[PDB]
Amino acid sequence: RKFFVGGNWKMNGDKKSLGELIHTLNGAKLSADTEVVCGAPSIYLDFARQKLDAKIGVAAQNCYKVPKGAFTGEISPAMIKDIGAAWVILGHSERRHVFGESDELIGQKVAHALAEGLGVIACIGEKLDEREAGITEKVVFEQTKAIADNVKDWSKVVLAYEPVWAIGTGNSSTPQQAQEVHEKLRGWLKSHVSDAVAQSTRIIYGGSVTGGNCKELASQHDVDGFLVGGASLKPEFVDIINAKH
Amino acid sequence: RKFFVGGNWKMNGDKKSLGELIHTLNGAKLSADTEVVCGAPSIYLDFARQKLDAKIGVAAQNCYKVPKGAFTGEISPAMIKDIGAAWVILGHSERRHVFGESDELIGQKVAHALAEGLGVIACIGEKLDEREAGITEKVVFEQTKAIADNVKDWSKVVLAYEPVWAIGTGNSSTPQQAQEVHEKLRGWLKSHVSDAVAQSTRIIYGGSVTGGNCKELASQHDVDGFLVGGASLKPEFVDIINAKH
Repeated sequence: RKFFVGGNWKMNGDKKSLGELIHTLNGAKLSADTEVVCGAPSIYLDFARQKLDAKIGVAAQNCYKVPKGAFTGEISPAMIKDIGAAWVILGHSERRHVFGESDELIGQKVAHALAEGLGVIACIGEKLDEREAGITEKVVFEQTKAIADNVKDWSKVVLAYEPVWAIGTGNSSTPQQAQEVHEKLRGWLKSHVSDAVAQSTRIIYGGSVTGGNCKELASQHDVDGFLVGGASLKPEFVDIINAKH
Repeated sequence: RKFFVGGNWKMNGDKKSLGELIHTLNGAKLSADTEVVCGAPSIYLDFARQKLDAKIGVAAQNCYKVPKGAFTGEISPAMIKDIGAAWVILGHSERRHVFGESDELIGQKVAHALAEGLGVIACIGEKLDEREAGITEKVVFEQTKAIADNVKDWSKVVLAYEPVWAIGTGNSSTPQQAQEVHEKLRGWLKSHVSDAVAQSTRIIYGGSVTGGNCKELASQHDVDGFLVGGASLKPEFVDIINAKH
């Protein structure tokens, strides 16, 4: 399983600052066997794919579930590929919990994105109240199933476990905490899809990943890399790409 | 009051087909006294502004309510300006009724967009069940109020009345239905803002505007132009821009 690091830029940047960000990435010393993907704001996807080195992938931060139609403000996979990008992040915590995106809708987006030839970083995660009541597993299993029912081919899917309480808070999951969820998620894929899919599917951690904490998380058996928010806008994104070196 | 025609491309097009659409519009004989604005998908906003002639405006189809932050999938007015565009469509029917955007959220977006220096096309409109229950006035007044509460300066605001039952359905408002509402909306601006704002604010109609029905809609005293969806993608958008001549 190849180590995978996505950078979710979220709603940040302009052409100048993202140009500097990209320029630094392009000239940085990166471990050759990290698969790197940068999720840019939709308004800069075209710019980002033109400027970023071709061996670094580009992800839309969201999309809708048909190629075209009367959905003011939405973009489709067809548009994302037209721009040269090959990934989309779906089901991100902010889409679910600020913008009310349901499991059903996310599963539809996953099915469509994959049929259109995109790769998907599919995000799941529990809220603090769910963790404390002891349902972490039931919650991420329910979310993963709603994704898995819409995945016919896992080659181009990466699951992203991000506890909601870890996103942007400075409170990352402990290495042990992430490992136990990733292990359970991989056991879920083994039981519900196949053994081949469990052993080949990347499950990446996200939630306040930094240069200072990435090494210990990445040495965990079932953590396959990271989805990185805040630190993806910083030079230390490079150290996270190189978390195993 | 200057006649105003916006075209909302919605989730349609790629670089090739929009490049063709833009080329035709650029070359078309357009009435010089029509203010024209095209609402491009976010992924193509930069491309659209490069390609469209400067006398045609470019609108984002939606935006968020702060300049930056942890809002995966969103774009800000600062990003819209960075790309050279000066408008945004807010509170569109699809945002409200497909994507659950509330009056309070649209209001905060309106305040922020205007403070950042954008123009806003603020959309309102009742649903079929609301019209059929005799409640049209109450719904559009409530919607208009939530916009007005967040507008200090109306110079760069256009109000767009688009009853939801007319959007995309082929079932336009009649000239008389539309006039009855526009007239009430203008009277609302008169009583709750000022006479000056009532006589100077464009209130445009939208909902299945076509080449064949636009002239009779535009000659109504209080219809000041159009927000055009599906016909914005066709040659007849030219005829709608020329509705007064």
